[PDB]
Amino acid sequence: MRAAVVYKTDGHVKRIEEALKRLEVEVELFNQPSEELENFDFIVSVGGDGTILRILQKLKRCPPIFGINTGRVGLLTHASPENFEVELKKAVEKFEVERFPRVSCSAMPDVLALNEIAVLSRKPAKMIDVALRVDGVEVDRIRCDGFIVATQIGSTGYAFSAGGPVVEPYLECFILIPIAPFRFGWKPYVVSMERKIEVIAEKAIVVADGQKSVDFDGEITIEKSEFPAVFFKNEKRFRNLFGKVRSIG
Amino acid sequence: MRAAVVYKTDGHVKRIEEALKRLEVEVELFNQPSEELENFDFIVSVGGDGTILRILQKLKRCPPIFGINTGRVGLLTHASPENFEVELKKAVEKFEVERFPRVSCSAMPDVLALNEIAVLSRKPAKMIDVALRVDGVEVDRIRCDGFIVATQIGSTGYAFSAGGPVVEPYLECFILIPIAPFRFGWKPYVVSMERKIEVIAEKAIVVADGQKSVDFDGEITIEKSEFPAVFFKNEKRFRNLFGKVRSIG
Amino acid sequence: MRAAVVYKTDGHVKRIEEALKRLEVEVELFNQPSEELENFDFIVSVGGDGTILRILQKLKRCPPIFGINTGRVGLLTHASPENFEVELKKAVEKFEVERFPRVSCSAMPDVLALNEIAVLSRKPAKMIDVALRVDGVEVDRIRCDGFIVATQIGSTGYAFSAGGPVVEPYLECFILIPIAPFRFGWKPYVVSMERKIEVIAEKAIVVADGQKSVDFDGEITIEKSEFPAVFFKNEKRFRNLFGKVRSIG
Amino acid sequence: MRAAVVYKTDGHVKRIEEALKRLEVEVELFNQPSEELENFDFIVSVGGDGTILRILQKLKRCPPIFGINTGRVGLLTHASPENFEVELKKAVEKFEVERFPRVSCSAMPDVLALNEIAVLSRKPAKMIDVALRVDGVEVDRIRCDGFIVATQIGSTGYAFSAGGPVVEPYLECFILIPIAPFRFGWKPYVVSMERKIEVIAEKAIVVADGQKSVDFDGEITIEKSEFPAVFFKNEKRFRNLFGKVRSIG
Ligand SMILES: NC(=O)c1ccc[n+]([C@@H]2O[C@H](COP(=O)([O-])OP(=O)(O)OC[C@H]3O[C@@H](n4cnc5c(N)ncnc54)[C@H](OP(=O)(O)O)[C@@H]3O)[C@@H](O)[C@H]2O)c1
Ligand SMILES: NC(=O)c1ccc[n+]([C@@H]2O[C@H](COP(=O)([O-])OP(=O)(O)OC[C@H]3O[C@@H](n4cnc5c(N)ncnc54)[C@H](OP(=O)(O)O)[C@@H]3O)[C@@H](O)[C@H]2O)c1
Ligand SMILES: NC(=O)c1ccc[n+]([C@@H]2O[C@H](COP(=O)([O-])OP(=O)(O)OC[C@H]3O[C@@H](n4cnc5c(N)ncnc54)[C@H](OP(=O)(O)O)[C@@H]3O)[C@@H](O)[C@H]2O)c1
Ligand SMILES: NC(=O)c1ccc[n+]([C@@H]2O[C@H](COP(=O)([O-])OP(=O)(O)OC[C@H]3O[C@@H](n4cnc5c(N)ncnc54)[C@H](OP(=O)(O)O)[C@@H]3O)[C@@H](O)[C@H]2O)c1
Repeated sequence: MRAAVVYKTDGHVKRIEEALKRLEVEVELFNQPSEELENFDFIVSVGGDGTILRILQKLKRCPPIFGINTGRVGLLTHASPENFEVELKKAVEKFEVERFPRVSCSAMPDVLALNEIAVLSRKPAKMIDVALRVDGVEVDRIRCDGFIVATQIGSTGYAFSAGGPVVEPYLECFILIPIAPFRFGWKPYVVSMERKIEVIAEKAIVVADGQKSVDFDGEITIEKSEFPAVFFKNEKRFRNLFGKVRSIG
Repeated sequence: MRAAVVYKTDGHVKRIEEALKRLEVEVELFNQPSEELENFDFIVSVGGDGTILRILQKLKRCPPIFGINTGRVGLLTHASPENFEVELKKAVEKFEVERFPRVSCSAMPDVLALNEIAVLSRKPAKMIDVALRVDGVEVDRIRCDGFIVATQIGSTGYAFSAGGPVVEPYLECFILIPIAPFRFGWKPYVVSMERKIEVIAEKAIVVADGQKSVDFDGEITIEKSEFPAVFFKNEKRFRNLFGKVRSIG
Repeated sequence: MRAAVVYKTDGHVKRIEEALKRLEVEVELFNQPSEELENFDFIVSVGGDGTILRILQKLKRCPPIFGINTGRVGLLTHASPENFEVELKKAVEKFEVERFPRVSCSAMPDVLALNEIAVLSRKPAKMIDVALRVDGVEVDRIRCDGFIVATQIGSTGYAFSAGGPVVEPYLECFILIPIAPFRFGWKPYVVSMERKIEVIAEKAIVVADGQKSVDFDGEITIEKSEFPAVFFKNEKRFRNLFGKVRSIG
Repeated sequence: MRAAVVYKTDGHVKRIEEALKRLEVEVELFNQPSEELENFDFIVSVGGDGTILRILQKLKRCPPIFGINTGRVGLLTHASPENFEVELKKAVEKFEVERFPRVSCSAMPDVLALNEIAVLSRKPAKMIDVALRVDGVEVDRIRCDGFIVATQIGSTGYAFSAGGPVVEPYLECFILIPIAPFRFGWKPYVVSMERKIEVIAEKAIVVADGQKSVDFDGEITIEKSEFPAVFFKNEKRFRNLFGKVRSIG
C-alpha cells in the first residue's frame, strides 16, 4: 500500500512521512499537485482547505484524501500537526471512506468543482446582467458583481461571504447567491443538486473552486458530475462544523 | 367520493359547491376547522396559506388539500377564484398527491407544524438566552428575541423575515435561525430534517405554526413526525415559488 | 463636592468609595436609581451600560456620569475595575464633559431614551402593521414583529441585532429599522435627528431604552428632547468603539 | 445667462433647446462631458445618474445641474421628459442651489467622487487583505473582494448592493463597508465625513464613481474635498428618496 504526501511548504512533512512509515506505507512526496496522484491508495494533504482544492483539480477518479490543517480553519481537514498520528492511524487502518459531490459547467468540460462555480465580470468594479434558470424555468435576472452556484461544501466559502447560509456537509444541495446584487430585495436560493443550473451572462468569466477560469459569453450549464471528492470518514465532521465556521476570517 | 369545503368567509362557497356538484362529489361545509375533516376524501381550503395552516392543526391523518388562494400570495394554494373550477377538475380527476413533512416538539406532544416551531421570550422587548443542539452536539448559544426551527416549507415564513434563505419545497431540511440575535456575527444553519433539534431556554414560549403555544422552562426537543401535510400535486410548484416569493408582503 | 455612586451588586463599591475619598469628594451610596441623583455634582455608575440606562431614566437634568464596567463590554463606560482609579482622577480633576441627545415619544411624555424607542406587538409571535412617517412625508408601511427608532448611541443595541449599521457616537442621527420584516426587500434608514418621526401601529406597545412601556393604539411621534445624557469626556471613545462592537454578545 | 446641455442620445435635445430658448437662455450642445462646462451658468443633463457622474468628472468648480431622467430611477435627477419643461422653468427662474460633498483619493490627486472611492482586487475571484483606519486609528482588517468608502449620496449605489444602509441626502457622512467579506461577523460603519479615511492593501485598484481608476500598492487616504457637486434645489428630494430606493434594480 502506497500513499502520496502533498504539501505547500516543508512544514511538518518530516514527521508525517515517518508516521506513514511506522504504519508501513510506501511514501512519495509531492511539491505540487499532479495527475500522477491517481495512482495511489490514498493521499495526505498538508496545508489547508486550499491545498485539498488544488489536489482535487488533478483528480477525476479520486483516491481517499486525509487532510492535515497547518493553518487556522480546516473545514476539509481531518487533524492538525498536534494529533495527525492518532487520526492517521485510525483512518489508514479502519479505511472507512466518505463522499461529497463535485460539479462541472459546460464552459470547462474537464474541470470539476467541490466548492462552487462563480460567474464574475471580467473587469473589476463592473456589473453584469445575470439571468438564472434551473430545470428550464426562469428563476431570476439580476445586476451584480457576479453570481455564485455552490455545493453545500461551498456554503462556507465564497457563498458564505456573499451572505449565504451555512449548510450541513451531509445535505446535498445547490446554493445560488449573487455577489453585490443591485436590487432592493434578493435572497439566496437553496435547491436540489439533482437539478440543472443555467446561467446567462455577457462579458463574464467562469471560475471553478477559484482555480480554473475561462472567459465566456452567453450561456453555461452547471450540473452534478459523476466524480465525487473522496475523503476518509471524519467521525466529528458535523460536530466541528459549527465551531470551525465561527472562526472564519 | 366526498370532500369538505372549509372557508374563512362564505364568498365563493356557492360556486365551489356547484363545481364539486358537477364533479359528482358529496360536499359538506365547515366555517371553522375540525377533527372531522379527517373523514373526507379531500379538502378544499378557501382563503390563504393561514387558512391551510389552521386546517392542518386539526389533522393527524391528512386528506389531500386543494387550496384556493383568496388574496395576494399563496405558496400553499393551487389557484384563485378566477380559475379554480379548471384546476379543481384536473386535481379531482388525476388525484395525484404530494407530501411535505410535519414536525413536533416535546412541549406539545400532539401538535404538528408544517412551517416551524418558534421559541420566543414571554415578554416583548426582552431577550432570552438560547442554547441549540442537533443530534446531541452543541451547535450554538446566543441571546435573541427568539429562535426559529423551520422546515423548507416554512423557509418563506417567519424564518424568511429573520433573514433566512429561500429553500426549495422538495428539499427536506431544517432552517435554524435566530430572531434579532445580539451578537456581532451569526448565520442561519440548514441541516437534515432527519436530525433531532433541542432548544434550551428559560422564561420562554413555544409556538407551532403560529397557532398553538405553551410556556416552558428548560429543554424541548423538535423532530420530524410521521404525519405529513398532504396536498394535491401542483405541477408548477417549483416554478411559481420564485415569483410568489418576490411579491411577499 | 459630593458625588453619587450607583451599583447593582456590591462588586467593587468599596475601593471605589476609597478612591473618591482620596479625591476629597463626599460619597452617597445608592442600591438603585433615584430621582435624587439630580442633587449631585457627578454620578459614578458601577455595573454596565444597562446600569447607566437605568440611571438616566431618573434624570431630567443630568450631572456628569462616570461609568465603571464590571461586565464584558461597555460602550457607555470609561473604565473597568482594573483602571478606574487613574481614569477617575483624570476625569474629576480635568472635569471635561460630553453630551449625547435623548429622545421622547408622545405616548410617554416624561420618559427619555438614550438608545431607542421601540414599537412591538403586545402579544409575542404576532406581527403588527407599521406605518412610518418622517416630517409628515410617508416613508414606509410594513408588517413586522416591531419597529425600532434609535439614535447613534442605540445603533449598537436593539437596532444592531435587527441588522442595523454601527454609527459612531459623534454623528447625530436617527436609525429606523424593523424587527423581522415580512417583505422581500427592506433597508435600515438613517435620517437626520432634527426630523420628526411618526409611527402608526395597532395593538402595539412602545418601549424606551427597555425600561418604560405603555400599550398604545394609533399613532405616536418621536423627536429629539432638550435633556441630553451627560458623561465625562472619554478620549478613546471613538477608537474603543470598533473593538467593543466585535465582542458584543 | 448661458447653459450647456449634455446628452447621451438625440432623445429630447430638440424640445429641451426650445424650452431654454423660450427662456432667454443661451444654449450649447455637448455629445460628451468636457472641462468647458465650467464656463456656463448651469448644466442640463439628459440620461441617468450615470450621466451626472460622468459630467462631474470634468468639473472642479461646479455650475448648478438640472437632471432629466431617461432611465427608470434617478436619485440625482430633477424631472422626466414628460414634465421637464415645467420643472426646468421653476429651476431656472428661482435658481435655488443645493450642494453635496465630493471626496478625493490620494492615489488620484485630481479626481473627485460623489458616490464613492472603491478599493477592489485587481484579478476577479481573488480576495485582497484590506486594512482600514480613520483619523489614524485602526478600525478593521478584513479579507474581501473589495472595500467601499461612500458618502450618503453613494449609500444608494455600490454600498447599497454590498448591504449598506440607506442614508438620507442631507446627512453628511462616510459609509465604510466591504464587498463579500470573508469573516463570520461584520458591520457597515457610518462615520463623520470630516474624518480622514485610510485604506491599506496590496495588488489592488482604486475606482472613483466607477469612472477613473488606478493601480496602487500600499496606503491611500480619502478626505472630504473643497469642490462639492451642485444641483438646483430639489424640493421633494427627501420624500422621493424612499420611493426611488424601493424600485432599484
Ligand atoms: N470570500 C471571498 O471573497 C472569496 C473570493 C474568492 C474565492 N473564495 C473561495 O475560495 C475558493 C478559491 O480559493 P482561491 O484559490 O482564490 O484562494 P485560497 O484558496 O487562497 O482562498 C480561499 C480561502 O478560503 C478558504 N476556504 C476554501 N474553501 C473553503 C470552504 N469550503 N469553507 C471555508 N473556507 C474555505 C481557504 O482555505 P484555508 O484554511 O485553507 O487557507 C482560504 O482561506 C473558492 O472555492 C471560493 O469558495 C472566496
Ligand atoms: N415574518 C414574521 O414576522 C412572522 C411573525 C409571526 C408568524 N409568522 C409566520 O406565520 C405563521 C403563523 O401565522 P399567524 O397566525 O401568526 O399569522 P397569519 O398566519 O396571520 O400571518 C402569516 C402571514 O404569512 C403568510 N404565510 C404563512 N405561511 C407561509 C409560508 N410557509 N410561506 C410564505 N408565507 C406564509 C400568510 O399568508 P396567507 O394568509 O396570507 O395567504 C400570512 O400573510 C408561522 O408559521 C410563521 O411562519 C411570520
Ligand atoms: N438585541 C436585542 O435583541 C435587544 C432586545 C431588547 C432590548 N435590547 C436593548 O436593551 C436595552 C433595554 O434594556 P433591557 O432591560 O431589556 O436589557 P439589559 O439592558 O438587560 O440588556 C441589554 C444588553 O445590551 C447591552 N446594551 C445596552 N445598551 C447598549 C448600547 N447602547 N450599545 C451596546 N450594548 C448595549 C447591555 O450591556 P451591559 O451588559 O453592559 O448591561 C446588555 O447586555 C435597550 O437599549 C435595547 O436597545 C436589545
Ligand atoms: N452595485 C454594484 O454592483 C455596482 C458596481 C459598480 C458600480 N456601482 C455604482 O455605479 C457607479 C459607477 O458607475 P458605472 O460606470 O459602473 O455604471 P452605470 O454607472 O453604468 O451603473 C451604475 C448604476 O447605478 C445607478 N446609480 C448611480 N449612482 C447612483 C446613486 N448615487 N444611487 C443609486 N443608484 C445610482 C445608475 O443609474 P442610471 O442608470 O440612472 O445612471 C446605474 O443604473 C459607482 O459610483 C457605484 O456607486 C454599483
